[PDB]
Amino acid sequence: LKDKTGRFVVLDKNASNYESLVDQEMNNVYERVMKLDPNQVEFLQAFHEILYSLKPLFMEEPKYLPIIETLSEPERAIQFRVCWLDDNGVQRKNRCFRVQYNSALGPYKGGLRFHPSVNLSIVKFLGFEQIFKNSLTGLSMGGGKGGSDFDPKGKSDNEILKFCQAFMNELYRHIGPCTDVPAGDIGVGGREIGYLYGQYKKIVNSFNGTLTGKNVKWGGSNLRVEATGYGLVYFVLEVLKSLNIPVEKQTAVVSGSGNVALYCVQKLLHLNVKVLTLSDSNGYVYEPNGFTHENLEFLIDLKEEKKGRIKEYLNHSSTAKYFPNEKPWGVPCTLAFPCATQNDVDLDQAKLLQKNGCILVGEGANMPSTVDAINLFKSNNIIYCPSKAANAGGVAISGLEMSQNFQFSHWTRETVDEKLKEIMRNIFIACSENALKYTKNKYDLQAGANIAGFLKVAESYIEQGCF
Amino acid sequence: LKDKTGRFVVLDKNASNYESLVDQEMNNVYERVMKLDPNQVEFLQAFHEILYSLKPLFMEEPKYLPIIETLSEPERAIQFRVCWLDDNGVQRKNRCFRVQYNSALGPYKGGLRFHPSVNLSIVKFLGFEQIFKNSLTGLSMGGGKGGSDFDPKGKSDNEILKFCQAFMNELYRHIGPCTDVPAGDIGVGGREIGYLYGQYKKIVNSFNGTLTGKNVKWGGSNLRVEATGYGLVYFVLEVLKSLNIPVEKQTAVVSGSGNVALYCVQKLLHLNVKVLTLSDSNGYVYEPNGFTHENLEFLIDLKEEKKGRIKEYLNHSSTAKYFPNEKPWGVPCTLAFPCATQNDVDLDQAKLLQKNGCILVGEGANMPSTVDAINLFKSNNIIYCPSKAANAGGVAISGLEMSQNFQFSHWTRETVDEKLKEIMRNIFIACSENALKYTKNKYDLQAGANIAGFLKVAESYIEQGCF
Amino acid sequence: LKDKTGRFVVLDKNASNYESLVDQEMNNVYERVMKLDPNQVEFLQAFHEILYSLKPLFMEEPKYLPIIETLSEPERAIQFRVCWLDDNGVQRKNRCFRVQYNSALGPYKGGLRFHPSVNLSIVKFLGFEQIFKNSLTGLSMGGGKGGSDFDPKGKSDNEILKFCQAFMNELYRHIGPCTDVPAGDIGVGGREIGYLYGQYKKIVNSFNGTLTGKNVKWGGSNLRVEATGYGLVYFVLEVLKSLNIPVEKQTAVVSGSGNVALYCVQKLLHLNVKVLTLSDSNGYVYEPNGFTHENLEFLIDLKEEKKGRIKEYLNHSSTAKYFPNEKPWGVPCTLAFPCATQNDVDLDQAKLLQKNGCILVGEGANMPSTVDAINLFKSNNIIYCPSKAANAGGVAISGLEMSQNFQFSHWTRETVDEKLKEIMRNIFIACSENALKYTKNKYDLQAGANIAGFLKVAESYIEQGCF
Amino acid sequence: LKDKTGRFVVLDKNASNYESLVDQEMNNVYERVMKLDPNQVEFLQAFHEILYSLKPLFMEEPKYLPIIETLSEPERAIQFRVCWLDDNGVQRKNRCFRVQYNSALGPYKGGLRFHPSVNLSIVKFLGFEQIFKNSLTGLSMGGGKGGSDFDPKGKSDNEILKFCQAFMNELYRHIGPCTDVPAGDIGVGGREIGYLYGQYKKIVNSFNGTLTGKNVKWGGSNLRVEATGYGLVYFVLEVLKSLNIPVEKQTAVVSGSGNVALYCVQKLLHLNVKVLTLSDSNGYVYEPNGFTHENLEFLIDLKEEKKGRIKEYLNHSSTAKYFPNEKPWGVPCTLAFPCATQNDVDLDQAKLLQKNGCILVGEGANMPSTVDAINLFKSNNIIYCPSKAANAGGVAISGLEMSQNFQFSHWTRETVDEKLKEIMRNIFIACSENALKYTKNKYDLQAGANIAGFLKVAESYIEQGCF
Repeated sequence: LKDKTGRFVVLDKNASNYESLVDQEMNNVYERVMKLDPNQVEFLQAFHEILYSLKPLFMEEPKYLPIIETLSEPERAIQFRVCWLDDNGVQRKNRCFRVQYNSALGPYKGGLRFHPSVNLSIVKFLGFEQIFKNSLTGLSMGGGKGGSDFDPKGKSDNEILKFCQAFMNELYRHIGPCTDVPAGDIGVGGREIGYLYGQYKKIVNSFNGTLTGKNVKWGGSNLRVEATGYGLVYFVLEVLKSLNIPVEKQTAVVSGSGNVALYCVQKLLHLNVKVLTLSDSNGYVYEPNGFTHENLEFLIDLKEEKKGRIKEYLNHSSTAKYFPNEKPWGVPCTLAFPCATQNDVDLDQAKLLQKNGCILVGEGANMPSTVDAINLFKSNNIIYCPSKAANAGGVAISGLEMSQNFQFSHWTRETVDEKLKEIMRNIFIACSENALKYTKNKYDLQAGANIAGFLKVAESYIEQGCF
Repeated sequence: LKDKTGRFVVLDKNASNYESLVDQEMNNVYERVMKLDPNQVEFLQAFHEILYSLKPLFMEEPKYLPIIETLSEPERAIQFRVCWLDDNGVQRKNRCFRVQYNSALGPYKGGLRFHPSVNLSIVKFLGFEQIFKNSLTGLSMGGGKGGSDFDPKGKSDNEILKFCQAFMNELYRHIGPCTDVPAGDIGVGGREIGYLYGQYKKIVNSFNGTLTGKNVKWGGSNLRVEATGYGLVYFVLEVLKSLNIPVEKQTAVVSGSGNVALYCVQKLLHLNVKVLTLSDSNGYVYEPNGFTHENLEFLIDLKEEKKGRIKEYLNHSSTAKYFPNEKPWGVPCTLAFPCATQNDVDLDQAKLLQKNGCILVGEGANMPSTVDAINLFKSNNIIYCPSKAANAGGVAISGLEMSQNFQFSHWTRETVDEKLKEIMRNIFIACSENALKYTKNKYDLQAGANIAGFLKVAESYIEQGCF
Repeated sequence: LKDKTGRFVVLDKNASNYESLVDQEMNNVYERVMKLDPNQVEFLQAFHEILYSLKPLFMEEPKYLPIIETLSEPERAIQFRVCWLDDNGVQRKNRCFRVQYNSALGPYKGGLRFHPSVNLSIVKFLGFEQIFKNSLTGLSMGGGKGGSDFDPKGKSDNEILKFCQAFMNELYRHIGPCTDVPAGDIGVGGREIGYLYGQYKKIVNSFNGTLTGKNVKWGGSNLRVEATGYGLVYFVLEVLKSLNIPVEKQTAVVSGSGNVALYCVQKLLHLNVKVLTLSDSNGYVYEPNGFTHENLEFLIDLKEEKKGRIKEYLNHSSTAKYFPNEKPWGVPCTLAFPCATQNDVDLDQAKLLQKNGCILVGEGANMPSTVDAINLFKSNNIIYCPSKAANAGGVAISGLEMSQNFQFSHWTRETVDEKLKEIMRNIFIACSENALKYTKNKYDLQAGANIAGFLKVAESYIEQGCF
Repeated sequence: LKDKTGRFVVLDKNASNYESLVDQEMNNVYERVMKLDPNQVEFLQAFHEILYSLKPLFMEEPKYLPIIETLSEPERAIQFRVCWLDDNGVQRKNRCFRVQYNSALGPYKGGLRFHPSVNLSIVKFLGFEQIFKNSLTGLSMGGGKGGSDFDPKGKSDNEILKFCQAFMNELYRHIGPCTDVPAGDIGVGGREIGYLYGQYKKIVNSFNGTLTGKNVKWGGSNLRVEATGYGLVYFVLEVLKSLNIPVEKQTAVVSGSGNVALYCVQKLLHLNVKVLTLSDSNGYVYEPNGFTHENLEFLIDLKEEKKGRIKEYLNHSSTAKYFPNEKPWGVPCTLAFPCATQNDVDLDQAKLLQKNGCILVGEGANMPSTVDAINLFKSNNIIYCPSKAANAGGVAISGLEMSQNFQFSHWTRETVDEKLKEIMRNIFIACSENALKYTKNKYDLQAGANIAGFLKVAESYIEQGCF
């Protein structure tokens, strides 16, 4: 009837109709959550997603049923008003958030998002998954998220600043080095974090690592930009190594042109992998013979350094070719690296990839593969690497940024990279064993990432008592 | 094109189309507001409701359109999880809130409510109105509302303590003497305020007036239980005077058994007003000749004090009579005091009292009359007393308590009442003046209230700057 | 050799040479003071000035020489940079200050001044005098002055907001309800105090009386605009009484248009005193017969309220007359109220009023009379009312506001005035008593003021210990 | 007459009757201490113990006489009431402590003890010796201690929790990462510290190393459990190595069955030492041919993992034999490791050990050897290892836990162990030289531990001034 603590009700695993008890309870867990937040579509969907993914574990430790239902409720969610003067003198208003989700494993860690479509649900959605992503890095980090429906597009620097100072004029009172360390995300890059940190240090009068993603000149870490892109390739190399699949005999197709796709390709080239593409929301580019370090240098320190359109890539490669309004998925590969947007890969695209020889998918972006696409991948014996695990390197460097701020140190690029490789190996190791242990599959990384990331946060929550 | 401040956009009170723009831009303000909170039903209603009632004020001053739109958004809105052990030792969870709405006229003020029904929409609706209501008192009280979806019914006294301490372990960091002074409400009674004040003092190690509604032995104030009902009568007694209508010559049908009703009657009788009824969820009693001090006394000091039922009254008043599940609104009168529930009075009822000489409705509860009845009444020239005013006495004493804790003092029952009678008289003057000035009705108290409650707030906001 | 405390060195009031030592050691105290701040011209002047005026007090008590020397040094003096964006988007800079001078009788009290002329010397001079001036009020107010070399003239309302918020982002950490209560002054008006109070409340998240001079809707106090002028008359009206000179039988020439003058007149007329003049930078108007309530009214509610010029008065008083760039000091009188600028009255002017029956000078502004004129007046037995006293009403209401915010209360216009009239009467008693006791003049109010302002401070300091 | 600082009186070492001056002064030091706390038996005894132990040093640096008398007085001792609800709803009460003894070398470090017999004296007793133990680790740690007369035995988990949350509900305000870092002890194991940390993080809203002994999942260190047991063997290996006594030719007898005895034996086996026993408060177990890694695995992960009685050991070893109601001391050995309770080894037991060949005693527990037993050991040329030094490894890992929390790192088990070996070597080196230098004995570790541990704390106290 109850676990060792007595605070939690067991679901008698030796009853005659156990599985039905679990299923029906999982269902009541979802029904109550749904009722708490009926119209938070993005949130309810991510919860339902993890919830049922964990079923193998619930069958095992039913005590984790009451727990996940509770952890799905932010320890603290703060919504605040923020007013700022536009460059015309007109006073403006934006809705802001900062969901301090979980604090069992360490200070709340989660980025900030300034985007017209930001809202409670979506912030709660990124925050809930941020928990398990942070848990997987092995480091000491909780889970948070926040942002504003403030649209940076079309704004002067002076406006991004005033809004950044206004935002922190409220946010600071809820964050700190050992409380909640926000980071960047869509809308918040180095510039924003520079103004956010500036305002913070100005009000609180302290120079610390309350924000990650900072400039190497005042607290930042090396590899701050290559982290995600590298972690991704490291995670896939780790999967490839365990199956004994020669990495230098693989062909990769990558989408996106951000810092994730850019450095994924850079690490891919270093490992001697042939990269055939990169892409823009307008179209994708193709290099017949594969990409080059030089080519990647054009794309990088120009169509991100100047912010052009991947089309300009043609002014550098007479051998390249652009495809207006298309994704790279029709290009045969063994490795697919979705580093663009949400729902980048759909059903038909997973079919092309499937019939073209694709053997593994590395999620570079946030849930790039559609729900039907994942199913197609898993059903066709194609290794699926979960965002939570494969692109966790971006969060790892974050923790390493704090570690360097706490130690009042600044490690070399090589030291940080070595740690990023061992962290990514630890993540693959945790996802394999939990997957094998709970689904007997072993390469069902989606179940493994969720189980490992949840088990650590839950045991800890129980250990820390009622709160 | 802009106001003196050049921060808001003025509509141009001297353009041909003008009156249409005040109608469209208002429609526009409710648009964005609605798209922001698509499903906060109760919230959008109290907003739209105040929005349109204020058209008389926008007509003169259109600068107030951009403002109400900004003030509709809580300056801060904290949602938090709370876990407590129940009596069986099982760990429980509950969602909690504290919407700090506006702090222009003073610290955030507002009670907490623990009802299974509570949620953000409800809290915001109750919270938004708190602003203006607290504005009409004339004291320095900002607006705010709090609470949890926690249900006391069924809980032991020990459980309500465990929950209150758990509640405060999170809420203490967001409230304070000059920051947020929560109060009691539905679910939070003198006990719950005592248990919360207990945890607050234990953690923060400070004895002060962070909460109003405390026992008189440690911060409480005399007239705490009668302030609302008292002021309701004091407000009407003030409305009648300006009309030269002898208060001691009217008949009053009144609904309730809470403090609002139980003392509305106690003051009505003290002025020689004959009260024929008193209500309860199951029914309403009746006194042909009228209630006696001793009659009202048995009731008060016994049904509520012993928490029985209004029926039992028939064990004292062999003269009285019960009327199984019925609303007193039938019995004819001159002064009707709705003090039971929201929409206590519907339309048909508004028709009964209408055809029986009911000359003044004096709300004693939270929005007692339906959107219809208010129109019916207002359509037949029946004095309609706006909740924000008539029952403001509850908040009136709330700040008098603050004043007394702040002065490390404790006033006589007499002093408090004199200051109370005085406030309500000013509440009458503002509503009246304003009504006359903006709607030429002078007794369109529903408008006087909004226009006066919102003004002190809006000007102050403008004077305080962009925050 | 030493005082009761054995911490200071006593000169020996019974040594032959003694009177020389009090003259040398004083000369010595100004030496070190001067060598410390070699170029703070204004500062060294207010110090040397107070230093020597206090010789009557040292004569009896030489322990006070070491003390004044120590109190001449601010307990704390914060200087800070402030950067704000101007309307063109250009980033601007300004030096700022907050000299917390003495906290013996209470928290630090003193306005802020934003004038291109502001600097440490000026702030210290204004700040030093604030001490004693705030000492004579009898309230619990320590001394302090603040400000910036920032110039509002030419700035938009938006710019004054951006600067005020920037100002407070630094100043909030150094001020507070019971630490430092800044106020308005030249450059900081009800608007700037509103914009500063806005930022202070936004950052600290506390509604309180950290600043005096707030709007009445959120902390302000009645008689805020008249306190200074009022008390000036109330002080003189008090001086005359002790002399048995009928206030309603004198003629008064007065300079100004600020609140000090505009209401000095309003009270002078209310007591039936005939005021023939009112001044302005460009000139001074004249009423042969005297100003009328309606006359003074047009002026006040129109020239200052509409910020025009005293000339325009001739668009109401066809009886009056303007006197192009001239000081009213000519027109003969019995009571002259200098309330325009420093050194408003020179020597020659002090000769005109001298030969015309001017029997009492009553300073209404910051040091209005020249070192000469004071001597001239004092040399011809003309009652000289020390700025520190006559215009202390401004500070008087400053602390009444604090009292009111502290008591979460708001007094009537009547109450405040009665307490005001009362303070000024005590201010008269202290100065008088002291004057008589130390200089046998009883009407050497200039000395009475210093000796009484400094004493409450110095004794308190000694009683408080070595800090 | 006085040291270099002048704040301390010397005891002229060149006087004719110096030794008598010192003895008599040491005596006055004890007489005044005794009088301050007449009935704190445990405290007075530990003080007297160190005091006279240090005499060699006092003869040397008499300046340390006034100092030890002062350091014997807690910089701060806080006693607090703690109320909590038992599982029956009945409110309960317990007396709690937290003696923040010394802060010269770093943040107060000392465990918490929940035991029916806890009281000021005993807490002060553990705190006073904790100082010198911490000083010896070489790390930066002060000395503290605390606990409650709260009896954990017979309590539900839910009760240990409520009491743990109640305890911290007061304690938190006095502790912090850089102020006071409590740890575990009798009554407080991992479970308690888990609930103590949980409550702390909940109230203060910070994730830091305010408590050591945490779970490796949220801040803990590897070796957290093996530390004391290992440090002990390392310290003895270090002593053995310096005498050139082959460690793999020794025979050890161990008492206790806790984490100290368990891992002492584990390290002993690794070093190839023959272990013959372990024990329970009921009786001791004996392995004829010595213990095995496997055997130790039964005892360990079972009679500590399940918490049985060392008697059950027989269900695993057909070769073992239990001895009801006896201690291991009658078993011949060269090495004796008292890891049980206070006063474990008595006079007769030290005689058996003595006549049986014992050459060294390693104090695993707190003062296990009786006072007569130590004398017998020292008088018979038997190496006596002081609790303060030999079992200091348990405190060392503690400091390493903080170091890992500050660096936001998590070192491997091998890195922590290496540091534990060097720390234990540094301790032996400090105890040898100070012993040799002050008693010419060299292996009078009891004098050395006390001298070294005191010299560092005292020089520092002087360096830091009067407080």
